[PDB]
Amino acid sequence: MSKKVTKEDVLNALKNVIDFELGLDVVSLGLVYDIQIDDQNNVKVLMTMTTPMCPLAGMILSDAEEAIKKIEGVNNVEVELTFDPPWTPERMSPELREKFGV
Repeated sequence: MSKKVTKEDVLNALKNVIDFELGLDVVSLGLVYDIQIDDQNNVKVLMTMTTPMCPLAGMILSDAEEAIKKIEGVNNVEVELTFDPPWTPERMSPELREKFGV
């Protein structure tokens, strides 16, 4: 547009970040619930993890945020961590439900 980031870009930016445990990106894992961007390019996301575990959780949070702040428009970054709801293991490719055993 001019200086107006969108959820479309935020997803496609996040497709870069791959969790060294899993070997897929967060859009592949389908994690991301909401994505809203204000007129002030406050990129806000309701992204969550699968589990409150991970192998290096904090680093993975910061890696998603890394891709998000690399959008060159992304003035501010309102990364919530909504851990309350049950994510969904079938969000991944169906090939990987076969692979992992879901």
